[PDB]
Amino acid sequence: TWLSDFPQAWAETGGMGLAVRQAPLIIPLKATSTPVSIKQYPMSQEARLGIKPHIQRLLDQGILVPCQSPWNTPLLPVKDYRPVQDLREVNKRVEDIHPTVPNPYNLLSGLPPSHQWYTVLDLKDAFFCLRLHPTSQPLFAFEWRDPSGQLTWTRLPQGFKNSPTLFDEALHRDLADFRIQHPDLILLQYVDDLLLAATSELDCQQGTRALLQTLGNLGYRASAKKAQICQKQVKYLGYLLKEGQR
DNA sequence: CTTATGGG
DNA sequence: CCCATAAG
Repeated sequence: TWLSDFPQAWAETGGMGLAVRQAPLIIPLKATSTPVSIKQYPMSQEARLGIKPHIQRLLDQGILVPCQSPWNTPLLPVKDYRPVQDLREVNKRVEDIHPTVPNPYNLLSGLPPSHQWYTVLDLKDAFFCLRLHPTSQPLFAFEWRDPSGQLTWTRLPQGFKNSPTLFDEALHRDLADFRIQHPDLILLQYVDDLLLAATSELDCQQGTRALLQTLGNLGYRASAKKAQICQKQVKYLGYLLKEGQR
């Protein structure tokens, strides 16, 4: 199977990712920023029990760690429960970066009619593959209690305004060589959503093999369940790609 | 939860 | 102004 041939590349069989070639990210603050500590709105037991197993998994994974920080932002008390951190006051204090992720419309414009064999992959827990420098970790702290202390992220967090752009730029750096090694393939990147396009089913199969091997080696993980491999018809970024249309 | 937005 | 809505 595509599964069995590339155990390392799939989130299902390769374990949590970690982009080993990428330096831990340092997040520069605006020139006048100082830490803000927003109190945690009391959370119901129902919400707390719902959130708890997720927090424990992240701690087990090393993705969350205990800390003491002058920064604090709230977790949503009503967030099936998944914890959602309100990072808006942190976002306001972080220096802006240029938005380099192309809009899907423009991204798709670089897909030639010559290449009508497609593979679509989405990377699982993409942001969590990027390490955060210890100096930047305290920025993202929140409170956690089991009826008290803070935890923070050791990886690029959800809800942080620059995560999509920083991830897209990091993956571009990591996939630069693949592009050079396969000049006859088309590779479109939209943060964690990838489209590989080839001239033939054969080229697409071989290209897809190489891309999975490369992604796996670099520490990224693709969803095997959602993968669309070597089809002439795929769903990518809300479009149906068919017969060179869309 | 809080808050930014804008139709009505 | 009010609010439904969306989003962190």
